[PDB]
Amino acid sequence: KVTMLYVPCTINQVLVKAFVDSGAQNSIMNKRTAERCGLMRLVDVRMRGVAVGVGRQEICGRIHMTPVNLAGMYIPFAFYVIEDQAMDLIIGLDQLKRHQMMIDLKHNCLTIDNINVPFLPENDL
Amino acid sequence: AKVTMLYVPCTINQVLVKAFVDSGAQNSIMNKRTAERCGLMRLVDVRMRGVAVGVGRQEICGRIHMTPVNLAGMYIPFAFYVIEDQAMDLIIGLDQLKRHQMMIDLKHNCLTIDNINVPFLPENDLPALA
Repeated sequence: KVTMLYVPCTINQVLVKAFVDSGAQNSIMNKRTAERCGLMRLVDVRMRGVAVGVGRQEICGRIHMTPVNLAGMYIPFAFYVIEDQAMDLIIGLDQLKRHQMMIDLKHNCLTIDNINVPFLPENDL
Repeated sequence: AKVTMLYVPCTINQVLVKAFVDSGAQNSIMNKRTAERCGLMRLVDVRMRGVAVGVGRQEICGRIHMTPVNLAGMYIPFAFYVIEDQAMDLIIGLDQLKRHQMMIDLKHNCLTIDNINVPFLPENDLPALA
């Protein structure tokens, strides 16, 4: 078995191990990490309360923009916040395309422009 | 906006198939219909039927330990599970993305393996290739 794709980044200087998933239409951060980072009233509540997706999972709202630090590179980031999502942050196919990112597995990093951000080892779950 | 999801075309035993490129999927998986369509049932080892390794309720028809897949004009050895009713013909997971040291280049919209880039299929190509 292989280690899934995780990358380290600070969000308002709060380190998050983001899970990079090219099979996700949307980028998403759970409420617990949204609480830890400090972004709980930047939310644009347009999908809360009666979330029309018929699940248990409630959508807190939508952070339109907050800066993310990938090894010194600062990027405008956008994503959804959900209450009972088990992972800190999802880097969706949206952000992966918008910032024209490259999932490199021969060199094993997420390459953005000239900034290579290695993937985390197995000892880091 | 909702972005196009990532698919590449390829062939297994002369037969044309489109493959979903999922960096969050730990396993490569092919539906029963496709392997039947590609003549791969005889290769399906049925010793591991009824197991589940994933998140979901996963119940496989078996595992294909090696089949040649012509991706990027190169013959590339794949291994994947076979599961009867899966919406998607073929999923390229993180096992094979890593096994063949692939590159998912969303700047120039292509899948790079060796010196060859397969461009991701355009949105209007997805729901017509079988």
